[PDB]
Formats: sequence, structure tokens, C-alpha cells
Amino acid sequence: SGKVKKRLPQAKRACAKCQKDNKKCDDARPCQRCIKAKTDCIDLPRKKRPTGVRRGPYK
DNA sequence: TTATTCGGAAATTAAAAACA
DNA sequence: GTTTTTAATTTCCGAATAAT
Ligand SMILES: [Zn+2]
Ligand SMILES: [Zn+2]
Repeated sequence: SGKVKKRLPQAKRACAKCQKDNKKCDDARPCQRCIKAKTDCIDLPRKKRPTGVRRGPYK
């Protein structure tokens, strides 16, 4: 049988450069893509979705 | 050829809602 | 107080364009 492409598990979080490039980060810091690119590997904070927006009843 | 860009599918996730 | 629902948000696939 031929090989099926394993969708890799996602990184716990993506560093700023992997976020900008829309590419695969990892759980090392610096991440592997930043080591290869010789670029600063920085973690930036996530957006927190707001409180106080009703949804209406669930199915 | 490799490097960079990015649209959008798929995955994550957290407040609302539902439940105990 | 648990847990479930499901839309805000994030991750990165993959297919393009740009650079070399
Ligand atoms: Zn990264
Ligand atoms: Zn990085």
C-alpha cells in the first residue's frame, strides 16, 4: 500500500513568524522554522473572544 | 528550482447555554 | 457546581506567485 499523508498534530501554539507565514510551527523554542530562517522566535498573545454576546438557544 | 505569500479548510477553544 | 454547544479564533495545507 502507498503511504497516506499523516496530518501532523498541531503545535501547542505558533510563534509570530510561523503565524505571519501561515506555516507549521512546533513546540520547540526557538521553533525549527526560525532556526533554519535565522529569525527571532517570539510568542505573541492570542485574542480573547468577548463576553456578553448572546447566541440564542442551542439545538 | 526554491522562497514567499495567502485563501480558506480544518482544528482549537472558551462564553453561552444546558445540565446536575 | 458539573458539561455541552458551537462561533470566534488559530493553525497550517496546499496552491499560487515571486525570487533566484
Ligand atoms: Zn514557529
Ligand atoms: Zn519560531
